[PDB]
Amino acid sequence: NRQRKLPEDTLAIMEKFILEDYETLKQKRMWEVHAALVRACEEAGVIAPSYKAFTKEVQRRTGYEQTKK
DNA sequence: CGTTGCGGCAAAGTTATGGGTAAAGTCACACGTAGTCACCATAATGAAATAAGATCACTACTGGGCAGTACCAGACTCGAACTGATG
Repeated sequence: NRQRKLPEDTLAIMEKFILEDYETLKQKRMWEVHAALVRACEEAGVIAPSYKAFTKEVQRRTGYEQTKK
């Protein structure tokens, strides 16, 4: 079952937050960025992904680009 | 007719994949990361020096005029004397 179980708006928001609040010149930890994402999701009325989902997708962005950013 | 092998049908069984939730791990807080030669071109004087220029001193060459001399008359001026009118 490769179908994504999260709603599309939840994806888009979490993509945006991983892009613009984690890979940034601050070296923020994953817990704080997840908390900010959850706060934004609760403002937007969408489903907030769990912390394990955040860590797993962050683990999908590893390599050169993230280490450089 | 009965038996036997074969094949369709539809649960049922097995892997796989992307989610959530408690719970075992993981690791930094322990004063500390910035810090230091090496590098060769450009401005930038200040000195070193210029290359020509400026003036002195001497040597030789060549224009060339001034104080003084001299004659041949022409012409005005006037001693000295002559001579005529006169009161």
